[PDB]
Amino acid sequence: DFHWEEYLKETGSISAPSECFRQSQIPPVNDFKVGMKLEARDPRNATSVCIATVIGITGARLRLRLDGSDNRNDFWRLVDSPDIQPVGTCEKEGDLLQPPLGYQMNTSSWPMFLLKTLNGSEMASATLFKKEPPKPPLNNFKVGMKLEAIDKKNPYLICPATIGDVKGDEVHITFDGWSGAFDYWCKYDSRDIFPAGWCRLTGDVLQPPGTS
Repeated sequence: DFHWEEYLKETGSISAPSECFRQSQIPPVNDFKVGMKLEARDPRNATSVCIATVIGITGARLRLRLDGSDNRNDFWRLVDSPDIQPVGTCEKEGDLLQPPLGYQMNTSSWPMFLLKTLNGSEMASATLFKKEPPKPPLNNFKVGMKLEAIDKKNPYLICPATIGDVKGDEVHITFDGWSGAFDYWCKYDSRDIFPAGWCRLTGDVLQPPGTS
């Protein structure tokens, strides 16, 4: 099994301090249940908020699917992500819920599909949406530091990664044991990167380093 304390000694490296990340020192608890409804910004259309159903639970993350669309574009969001909110938030903020990109019906049917889908469903209580963590004021990451990062090619996977480079407010995430094809640059305050030990603390799944 994988253990950071041992891996760090094996690779002769150190893990990035938790203060470097925009993640809560004490991870948020996940009280959501599969089947619950909520609002989520369309991963394929940021300007649109759609109705989403919880398909799965993993650690402090939710596997979501936009109601009215197929099951081939599911995405993962932390319970304290600003991209998810309780039903009713969109309108309360003066916006209008949008059909998902990939909606299987005619746009005009959206109004009734909405009531239908939300009818007799369990709306995730606001109590389930945890407080957003504070943003570290500066990028404190240093090249070589290790962490846990989401493989954006396979979002369900969180893997051992290293800060390959630092440029201003950006960091170059590289995946231990895998080809550069999975690497990516992101803002230091990205919600897709976590301090070593995050998966263990949240009950999520941390992939072992690549065997290639």
